Amino acid sequence: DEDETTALVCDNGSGLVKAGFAGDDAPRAVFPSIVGRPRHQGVMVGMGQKDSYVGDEAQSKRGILTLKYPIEHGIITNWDDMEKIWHHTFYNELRVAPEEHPTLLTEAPLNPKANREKMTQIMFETFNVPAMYVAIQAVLSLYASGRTTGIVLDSGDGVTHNVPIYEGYALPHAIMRLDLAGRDLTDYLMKILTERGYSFVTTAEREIVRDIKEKLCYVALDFENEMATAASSSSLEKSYELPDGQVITIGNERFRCPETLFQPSFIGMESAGIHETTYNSIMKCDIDIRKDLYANNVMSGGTTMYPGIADRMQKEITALAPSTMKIKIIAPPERKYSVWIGGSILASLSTFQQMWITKQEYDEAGPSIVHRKCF
Amino acid sequence: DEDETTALVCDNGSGLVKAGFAGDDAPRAVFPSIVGRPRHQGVMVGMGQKDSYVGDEAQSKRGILTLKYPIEHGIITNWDDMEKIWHHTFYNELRVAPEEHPTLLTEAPLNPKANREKMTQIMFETFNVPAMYVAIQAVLSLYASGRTTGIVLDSGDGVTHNVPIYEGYALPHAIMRLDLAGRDLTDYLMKILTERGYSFVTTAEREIVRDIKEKLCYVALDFENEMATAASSSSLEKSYELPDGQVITIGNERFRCPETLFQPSFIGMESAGIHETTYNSIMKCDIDIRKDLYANNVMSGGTTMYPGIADRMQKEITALAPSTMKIKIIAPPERKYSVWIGGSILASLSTFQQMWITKQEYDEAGPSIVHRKCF
Amino acid sequence: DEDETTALVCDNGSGLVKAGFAGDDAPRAVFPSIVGRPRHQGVMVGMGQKDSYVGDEAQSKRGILTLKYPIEHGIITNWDDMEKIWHHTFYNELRVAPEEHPTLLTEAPLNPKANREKMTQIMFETFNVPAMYVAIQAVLSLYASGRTTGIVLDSGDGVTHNVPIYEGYALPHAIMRLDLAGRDLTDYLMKILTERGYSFVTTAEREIVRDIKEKLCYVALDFENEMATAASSSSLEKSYELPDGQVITIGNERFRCPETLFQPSFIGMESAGIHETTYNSIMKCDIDIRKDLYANNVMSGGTTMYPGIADRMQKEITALAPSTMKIKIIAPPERKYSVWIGGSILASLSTFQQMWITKQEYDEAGPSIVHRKCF
Amino acid sequence: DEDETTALVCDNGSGLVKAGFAGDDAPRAVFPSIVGRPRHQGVMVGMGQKDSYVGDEAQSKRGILTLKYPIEHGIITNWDDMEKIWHHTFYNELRVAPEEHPTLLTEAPLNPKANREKMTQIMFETFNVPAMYVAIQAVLSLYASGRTTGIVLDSGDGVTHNVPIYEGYALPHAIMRLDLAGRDLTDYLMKILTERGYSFVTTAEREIVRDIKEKLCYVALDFENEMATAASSSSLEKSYELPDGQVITIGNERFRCPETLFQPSFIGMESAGIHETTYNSIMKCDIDIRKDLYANNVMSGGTTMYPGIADRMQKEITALAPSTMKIKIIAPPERKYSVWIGGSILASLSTFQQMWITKQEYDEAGPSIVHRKCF
Amino acid sequence: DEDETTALVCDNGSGLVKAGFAGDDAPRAVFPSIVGRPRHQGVMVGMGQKDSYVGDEAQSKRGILTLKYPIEHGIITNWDDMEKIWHHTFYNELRVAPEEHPTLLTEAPLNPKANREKMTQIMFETFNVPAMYVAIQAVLSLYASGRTTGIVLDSGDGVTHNVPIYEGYALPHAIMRLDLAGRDLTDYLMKILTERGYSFVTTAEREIVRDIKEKLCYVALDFENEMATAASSSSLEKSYELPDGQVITIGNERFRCPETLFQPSFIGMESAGIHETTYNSIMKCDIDIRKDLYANNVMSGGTTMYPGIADRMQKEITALAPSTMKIKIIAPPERKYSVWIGGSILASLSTFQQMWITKQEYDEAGPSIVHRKCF
Ligand SMILES: Nc1ncnc2c1ncn2[C@@H]1O[C@H](COP(=O)(O)OP(=O)(O)O)[C@@H](O)[C@H]1O
Ligand SMILES: Nc1ncnc2c1ncn2[C@@H]1O[C@H](COP(=O)(O)OP(=O)(O)O)[C@@H](O)[C@H]1O
Ligand SMILES: Nc1ncnc2c1ncn2[C@@H]1O[C@H](COP(=O)(O)OP(=O)(O)O)[C@@H](O)[C@H]1O
Ligand SMILES: Nc1ncnc2c1ncn2[C@@H]1O[C@H](COP(=O)(O)OP(=O)(O)O)[C@@H](O)[C@H]1O
Ligand SMILES: Nc1ncnc2c1ncn2[C@@H]1O[C@H](COP(=O)(O)OP(=O)(O)O)[C@@H](O)[C@H]1O
Repeated sequence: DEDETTALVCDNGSGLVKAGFAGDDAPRAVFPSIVGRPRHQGVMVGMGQKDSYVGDEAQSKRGILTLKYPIEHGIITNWDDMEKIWHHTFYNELRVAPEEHPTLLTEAPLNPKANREKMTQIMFETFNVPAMYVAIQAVLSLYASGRTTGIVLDSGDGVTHNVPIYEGYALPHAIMRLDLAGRDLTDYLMKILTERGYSFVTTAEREIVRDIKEKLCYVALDFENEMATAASSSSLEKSYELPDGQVITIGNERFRCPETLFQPSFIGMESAGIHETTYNSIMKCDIDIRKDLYANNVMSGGTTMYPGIADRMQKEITALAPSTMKIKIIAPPERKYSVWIGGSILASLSTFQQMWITKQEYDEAGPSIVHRKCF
Repeated sequence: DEDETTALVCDNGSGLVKAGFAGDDAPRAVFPSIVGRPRHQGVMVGMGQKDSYVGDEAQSKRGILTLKYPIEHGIITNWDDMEKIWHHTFYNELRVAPEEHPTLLTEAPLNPKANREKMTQIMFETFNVPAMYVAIQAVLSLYASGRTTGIVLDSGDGVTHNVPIYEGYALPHAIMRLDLAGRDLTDYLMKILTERGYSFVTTAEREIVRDIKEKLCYVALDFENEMATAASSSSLEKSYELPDGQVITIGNERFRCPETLFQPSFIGMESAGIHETTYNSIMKCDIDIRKDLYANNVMSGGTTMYPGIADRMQKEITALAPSTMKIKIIAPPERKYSVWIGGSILASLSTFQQMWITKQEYDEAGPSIVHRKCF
Repeated sequence: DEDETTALVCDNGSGLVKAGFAGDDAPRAVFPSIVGRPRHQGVMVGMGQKDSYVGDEAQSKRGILTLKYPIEHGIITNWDDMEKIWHHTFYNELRVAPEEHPTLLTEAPLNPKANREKMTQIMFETFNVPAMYVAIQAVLSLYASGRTTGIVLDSGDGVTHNVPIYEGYALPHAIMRLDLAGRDLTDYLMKILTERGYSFVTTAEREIVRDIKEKLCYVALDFENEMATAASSSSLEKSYELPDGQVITIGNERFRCPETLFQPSFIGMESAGIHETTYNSIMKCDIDIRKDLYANNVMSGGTTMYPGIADRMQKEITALAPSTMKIKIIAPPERKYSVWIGGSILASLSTFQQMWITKQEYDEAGPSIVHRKCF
Repeated sequence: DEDETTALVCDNGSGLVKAGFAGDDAPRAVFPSIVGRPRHQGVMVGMGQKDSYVGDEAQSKRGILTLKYPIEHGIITNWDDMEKIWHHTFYNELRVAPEEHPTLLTEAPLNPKANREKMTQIMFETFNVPAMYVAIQAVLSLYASGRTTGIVLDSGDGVTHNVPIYEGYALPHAIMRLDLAGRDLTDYLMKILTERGYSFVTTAEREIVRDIKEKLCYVALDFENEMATAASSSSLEKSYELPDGQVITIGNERFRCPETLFQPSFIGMESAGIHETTYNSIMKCDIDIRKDLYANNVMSGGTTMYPGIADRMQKEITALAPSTMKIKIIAPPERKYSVWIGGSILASLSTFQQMWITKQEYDEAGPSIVHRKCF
Repeated sequence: DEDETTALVCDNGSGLVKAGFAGDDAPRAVFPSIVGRPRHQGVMVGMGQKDSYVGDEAQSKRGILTLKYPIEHGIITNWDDMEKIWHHTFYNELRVAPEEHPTLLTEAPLNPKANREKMTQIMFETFNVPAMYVAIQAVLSLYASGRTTGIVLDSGDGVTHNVPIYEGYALPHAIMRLDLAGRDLTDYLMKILTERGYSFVTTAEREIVRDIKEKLCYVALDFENEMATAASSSSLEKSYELPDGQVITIGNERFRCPETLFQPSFIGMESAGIHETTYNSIMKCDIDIRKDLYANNVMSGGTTMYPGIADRMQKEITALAPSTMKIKIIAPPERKYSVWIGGSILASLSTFQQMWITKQEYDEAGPSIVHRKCF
C-alpha cells in the first residue's frame, strides 16, 4: 500500500477460483466456484445467512445447499453470478480494494470475443480496476513451465489437451481436444459405486465421491492384467468412512475410474484415449521436430496427478513410437497450480507491463482492445 | 591484426556461403544461404529469436522456419537479404572487422554488369571495405585446379558446364550450359520417393531428402542392366531412419535419381546428358587440340562426387571417341570446395595484388571499375 | 442381357463410389465410401442389421454408426473393406452379375504399382470379371472434358491439381499438388463454428457441417473487403436448422471457410493458394504455349462448384498475367461427375476396346499387365 | 492438266523448302524444313496427330515439338527424312501428281556426286517423275539476277559467299566461303539476350529470337560510334512482347547481333568480315576486270535484307579501294527468293528443255548422268 | 670461341628459316617462319607465354595461335617481325653472340635493292655483326649442286623455276617463272578434300593437310590412265588419322593434288606446266648447247621430292625432244636443303672471304655496298 503495484491474478476455474498476488509462489485464495442457497429454505427464527455464497461455506455446509457453476464447463455463462464470484474474490478472500490493483484474468480456450469483452466491461465498470489483462489459461500454464519445446499433455477438470510446442509456439493445428477430464471421472465413479448397491446421487454425495477419487483411485500398469488380479485382490478392497459414518469398501473401482482416460469408451466416448491423441498430435507435426517432442512430453493439470501416470505414458508411447526413439515423460510436481503460476509470472512481468490493458484503452476502443492485438 | 593483410574470400553460393581468409586451405565458414523466420509465429512469452537468420540455426531449427535463397539460382536477386548474409558472414561467422580486409567476392557466370556494380557499392558503402575484387566462380575453380589444358566437367548445385581449356583460356564458344545439377536431383528424389506412398514435400522434408541423396545414391555401371538387376536386388533396399523415427526403404531410387545427369529426359529436360555435352564441346574445338582434351577431362563440383562417376565417364567417352584416342578422366578429391580454393589462391596473390579494386577506384569510376577492364 | 457388352465403370472415390454402365450419361449408383457398425452395439432382442455396410444406410443412420474410409485419401488401404465396397456396388447397388461385364476401375494419382496389381487380382479372382481396365481418375476427367489444350484447375474432395495440357498431354513437370480440398474445408468449418460456442465434433456433426458448407458457403469478391462488410452485414447471418431442431446462425463463416483455397495459411498450409499454383504451373511451360493456357483455364471437381469462383479466378489471374494477355475461365456445369463421365467415355469406347485387360492377360503376365504398357 | 508441261521447281533449303511451278513469279509453297514429333508424347485419349511433319504445323505447334533439319547445313544427310519432305511438298503443299511433272531440284555448293545421285534415284524410283534436273542454288540465283558481270555478296541462312562474275562465269578461284550467316546470327542473339538475365535456350525460344532478329535488328553506320551512343540511347530500348506475354526490352543487341557479319570475331570466327572478303575476292581477279566488279557489287540472300547494308558496304568498299574507283552496290528488292526465281527461270526454259534429265538417261547411265556433263 | 671464324648462314625461307654454321653439312636450326599470338587470348591466371614466337612452339601449339609470314611469298615485308625472327635465330635456336660471327643471309629472286639495304642495316645496327653477305638463294643452291652445265628444274615452296646453265652462268633470258609450288599444292589439297564433305579451312587444318600431302600424295605415270584406274582402285583409299582421332580416307586426291605441277589449269593457272617450261627454256638457248641441257636436267627443291617425278620428267621430255636426243634427269637426294648447303659452301669459303661485306663498307657506302658490285 504505496506506489509500485502488483497484478491481481484471478484464474476463473470451472470448479475452483484460484486468486492471489502476482509474484506469490501459489494462489492465496482457492474456493469452489458455485452458487447455492437453501434448496428447501424453511424460514426459522432469524437470518444471518448469505444467499448464494457457495465459495467455502457451501462445502462445509453440504446437504443444505444447491450448487451452480456459472463457469461450469470453463466458459462464463452467467454474468450476475460471475459478478458475485469476483466480489467475493476481491472483498472476502483477498480483502483488497480492486481500484488499487491491475488485474490479470484468465479465460478458457475458445472463449468468444464478446465474452472477453463482457469480462473487461465488468472489471472496469463494476470494480473500477485501474487496468486489467486477460490471459489464456493454457498459455499461462505453458508460461509457468518454462519449456520452449516439447509436447504437453494437460488434463485438468473439464478438458484434456495435447499441445505440441516448438520454440514457444503452439502449432495450432496439432492440438487435439478431449471433453473428458476430472469432472467426468467423478461422475463415472458415482455411477460405478452405485453398481455395488451403494447410492451416490446427491450434490453432497458427489463431493464425497470426488474425495474417494482423489484419495484412493490409481492407474493400472496394465488394465487387462489388473482386472485379472482383481479376483484374488486382497489389496484393492480399501475401506472409506462416509460422513454418515457407514464404511464402504472400494476395490476395482479404484482403477476402473481413471482407466477412462486411456479408454474413453468406458463413458461412451468415441474419442481416442490420451496416448492415442499424443501420437496423433506428434504425427500432425513435421517429422523433423518429432524427436524433440518425444523427448519432452510434459504432463500438466490436476488429472495428471495420479501416481503411476508417467510410467504408464512412457510404456504406451514406447509401444507406438519407432524403436530407436528416445522417449521422456516429465511431470512437474505441483502441476495443478500450473495455470495460476503462469498467470502470476505474466502478471508480475514488469518488463512486459505494457501488455496490461488500461482504463484509457477500454474507453477508447472499448473492451475489445484486450482482445484485438493483445490479451 | 597488424600490417600486411589478407583477402576476404567470400564465395556467394546458391545454397551455401563459403567464406574465410586468403591463404587458408579451405573456408572456415560454410552456412546455408537462406532467409527464414517463423512461418506461423504464434508469439508466446518473450522473444530472443532472430528474425530471418537462416544460416546454420535454420537447419537445426527445421520445421519452424521458412527459407528463401536471395541467390536461389546463383544470381543475387534481393539486396536487402544479401546485406544480411554478408553481415552474418563478417560479424557472426568470421568475426572480423571488414574495414580491415580487402575482400574478394565471387559471382555466377553471366552475372549482369549492374549486379556486379551493386555488389561493389554495398561492399564499399555498407561494409567500408578498404578494397575488393569480384571473381568468376568457375574461374576460381579453374584456378584452384592448376591445369592449363583439358576439358572440365563442372557439376555443382544449380548448373553443370563443360569447359574446354587450352593454355588457360576458356574458349567461350565451346562451353555448353545445363540447367540441371544437385538442386534438381534433390527435387527429383523427393518426387520419386513420393511414388512409393511416402510424402516428402515440406521444407524440412526437402532437407531430409538431400541427406538421403548425399548418403545413399550412386550412379550405375549401366542404367538398363541396373534396372534389370533391381528385380532380384537384395542390396538396393537400404534403410534410412527419418527424424520422426520411422524407417523408409530405398532401392532403385538410389540410382534412378543421379541417372538424370546422363538422361535429362527423366526430369523433362530435352538437353543432352553430360557425356553428350562433353563430346559436343570437344567437337566445337579444333581437331588438333582434341587429343589434349580427351586425355585431360577434369571433374569438378559437388555433383561430381558420386563414387563410380569417373569410371562411367571413361566408358561413355570411350564409346563416342575414335578407337585410338587416349582418354583420361581426372577427379580431384575434394572438388566441391574447388571454387573457394581458387578464390583463396587469387585473393592471396600478393604478386597480382594490383588486381584488387580499391575505394579510390570505386569513387573515381564508381563500382563499374571492378567490371570494366578487370574483375 | 445378350451379346455385346457394356463396361462396368466404377470410380472408387475417397468419400463416394460412383458406378454405372458405360454409355450412361451419369453414374446410376453414388454411395458413401465408408465402413461402420454400431460403435456401442448393445444387443437388444433380435438382429437384422448389416455389420459395416455404411453405403447409404449409414448416413440416414447417423449417430448410431462409426465410419471408415478404406480409400480415405484416395488410395485403397484395406483390401477386405474394399472387397465389401465392390460387392455392395455390384450386387446391391447395380444389381449385376460381374462375370458378365468388362469393368473399368479408376485409381488415384500416384497409386503404387502393387496397389493396381491387387485391385486387378480381386477383380479377376474374387468377382470373376471377364476383363477389366484401370484408369487414372484425373485422366478420365480430362477425357470427359474434350479439350486438348488449356490449363485445368481440378479441385475435388482430398486434392487439388493444376494441370497444363497441350495437345492432350499432361506435361508432367508442370502439374503441382495441393493437399487441401473439400475434406479440409469441412473440417475447418467444424472448427470455426466451434469458435462461436457451438460444438461440432462427432461423426454425425461432421455430416451436418458438410451440409452447411455445401448449402451456404461462398467465395468472396475480395477477402479483405468482405471482412470489412461483415460488421454491418445483415445478409450474412443466415439461419440453419440442426437435426435436433435448434437453429444456428452462420455469418462470416460462409466465406471464411472457402477462403482457405486462396489462403492455405488459414489451415496452416504453407502451400500457395490456387491462383498462385495456376501461375506457377503456366510458368513451368514454354512461354510460347502460355497464351493458349491463359485462354483455356478449365475448372473441374466438386470444390470448384462455388458460385463466384470463375469470376474470382478471372480477376486474380488478370492481376498476375501480362496486361495484353487474353484470359478465359471455363467451368463445365456438372463438373463433379467429370471423373465418372470420362471413365464412361473410355470404357464405352468400342473403338479402343482392345485396351481393356483380360483374364488371359492376367493369367499370363499376372495383374501387372494392366499396369505395364497400358492401364 | 493437258499436254505441255511445267517444271517442278523445288529449292531444298537448310531451313525452308521453297517450291512451286516454273513460270510463277515466286514459290507457292514455303515451309520449314524440319522433323519433329512430340518430345514428351504422353498418350492421351485418341490420336490424329502426324508424327514428324514439322512443315508449317510445327511452328504453330511450338513447345510440343522437336525439330530436325535433314538439310541442316545445306547438304541432305538423312534420306528417309528427305523422302518425307518431298512427299509433303508434292502431295500436301503443291497437291500435284509428281509423275506428271519434270522436276528441277536445287543442291548446295560442294554437294557430293553420290548425294546428287541419291537425290536422282529417289525422284525417279520413289516419286516416278518423268524427268528431273538438279541445279546449283547459287547458280539459280545468279540466273535470276540477270547480270553477267559484277561481284555478288550472297548472304543467306547457313553460308555467305563473295562471287566475282565476268561474262557469266564464276571464276572459281576468286570465290571465298564464310560459315557465318543467319543461323549463326539467331544463335548469337539468343546468347547475348541471355546476358541481360533473360533465358532463350529452347527450340521455341529460338523461334522467338529469330522473330526478334528479323523485326528489330539493324546494322550500324559505324560500330564504334553506335556503341558510344548506346549510353544516351533512348531509341534503342524497343519493347517486344513474348508469347507468354512478358515484355522484354532490346537495345544495343539490335545492332550487336548483325555486327558479326563485319566482325566474325564476335562469335569466335577468325574469318575476315564480308567487306574484307569482297576486297580479297576482287584482288584474286585480273586488275583489268576490277573496275567492272567495283561498279557491280550485287547483294543477295536473306541476310542481306537489313536496312542500311548497301550504304555501309558503299562506305567500307570506298575506304579500301583506290580513290578514283567508281563503286556501286546494287541490292535487288526481294533478294531472298532469288534462289527460287533462278530455278524457276531455268526450269521454265523451253529453249533449254533438253538439259532436263530423263527416266531413260537415269536407266542408261544411272543418276550420275544428272551430274556428269550436266546438272 | 677463339680466333678464326665461321659464317652465320641464315636462309630466310618463305615458310621455314634454315640456319647454322658454315662448314656444317646441313642447318642445325629449322623453324617455321611465322608470327602468332593467341587469337582469342582470354587472360586466365598468370602469364608465361611468348607473344608471337611462332617458330616451333606454334606448330605444337596448333589451334591456339594465329600465323603470319613476314616472308610470305619469299620477300621480307615486315621489318619488325623479321627482327623478331632473326633474334630468335641467333639467341634461341643457335645460341650465338652475333657480334662474333660474319653472317651470310639469303634473299629471294627479284628482291628490291632497298630491301637488301634494309636487311644489311638491321644486321649491322641491330645485331652488330662484324660482317655479312647477302646471297641469292637460287644461286646458293646452284652452288651446292656443283654442276656447271645443265638445266635445273627447281620447285620449292612458293615458286618454281627452269634455269639453263652453261659454264656456271644463268642465262637470264632463258629462265621462266611459275607462281605455283608447294604452298599452292597444300591449299589445293585442302579444297579438294573439302569436296568429299570434309572441312579443312583453319590454320590448324592447313597444317594437317600439309602433312597428308607430304606423306601420301604422289605423281601419276599418266594422269588420264590413273583417273581411269581410280574406279577399281582399292589401293588409293589410304586412311589418315586426324589429331581429333577421326580417320579420313584419301584416294584420287593423292595424285590429283601434285598433277597441278603438270597441269596448272587445275588451280586456274594459265601457265604452262613444268615440262612445257623446261622445253620452252631450252628453246630460248642456242641450239648448240641444247644437247648439254637435255642430258643434264637437275631437279631441286622440296616440291621435286615426290617419288616418280624423275621418271615422269624423262617420259615427258622424251616425248617433246628430237628422237635422237639423249635425255637424263638427275635428282639429288636431299634436294630441299640444297639452298642452305649452297649458302654454307659460299659462306665457308675462306678463299673468297673477301666477298663478305664489312662494318667499314656499310659505314662508307652504306648497306647498298652489299648490293652494288657484289652480294
Ligand atoms: N491429486 C489428484 N489426483 C487426481 N485428480 C486430482 C488431484 N488433484 C486434483 N485433481 C483433479 O483435477 C481436476 C482439477 O484440475 P485443474 O487442472 O485445476 O482443472 P481445470 O483447469 O480444467 O479447472 C479436478 O477434477 C480434481 O479432482
Ligand atoms: N558427396 C556428395 N555427393 C553428391 N552430391 C554432393 C556431394 N557433396 C555435395 N553434393 C552436392 O553438390 C551440390 C553443391 O555443389 P557445388 O559445387 O558447391 O554447387 P554450386 O557451386 O552450383 O553452388 C549440392 O547439390 C550438394 O547436395
Ligand atoms: N455444390 C458444391 N459446392 C461445394 N463443394 C461441393 C459441391 N458439390 C460437391 N462439393 C464437394 O466436392 C468434394 C467432392 O468433389 P470430387 O471432385 O468428387 O472429389 P474427389 O474426386 O477428390 O473425391 C466434396 O468435398 C464435396 O463436399
Ligand atoms: N528481312 C530479313 N532481315 C534479316 N534477315 C532476314 C530477313 N528475311 C530473311 N532473313 C534471314 O535470311 C536467312 C535465309 O536466307 P536464305 O537466302 O534463304 O538462306 P539459305 O539459302 O542459306 O537457306 C534466314 O536466316 C532468315 O532469318
Ligand atoms: N618429301 C616431300 N615431298 C613433297 N613436298 C615436300 C617434301 N618435303 C618438302 N616438301 C615441300 O617443299 C616445299 C618447301 O621446299 P623449299 O625448296 O624449301 O621451298 P622454298 O625454298 O620456296 O621455301 C614445302 O611446300 C614442302 O611441303
